[PDB]
Amino acid sequence: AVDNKFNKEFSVAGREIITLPNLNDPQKKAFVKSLWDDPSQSANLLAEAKKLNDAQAP
Amino acid sequence: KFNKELQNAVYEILHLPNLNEEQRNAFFQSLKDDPSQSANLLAEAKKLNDAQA
Repeated sequence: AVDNKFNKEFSVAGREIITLPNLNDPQKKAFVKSLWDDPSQSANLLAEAKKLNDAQAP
Repeated sequence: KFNKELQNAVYEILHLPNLNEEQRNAFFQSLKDDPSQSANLLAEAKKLNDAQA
């Protein structure tokens, strides 16, 4: 049983999403829930959140 | 039955500024092992966060 340390990858990715200033509250919460459910996709999900954050810049 | 309490505790613990990543990892690992302690672990994380201001 390989343990990918996916929970620690969740905390690193979740911290990065919380610091994205242009996402709104439900957007951030949606990414966090997706990270928690499938932490194997932590890097893909952070990449999507950064794309969305950059697209919503003032 | 704790999907709201878990998601809330997870989201608030991520925001706590005074925690280190290892402490933050420990709470996440306990939440994944027993989500029924979401309120207790969140209260513990905030208390720990207040003591490390």
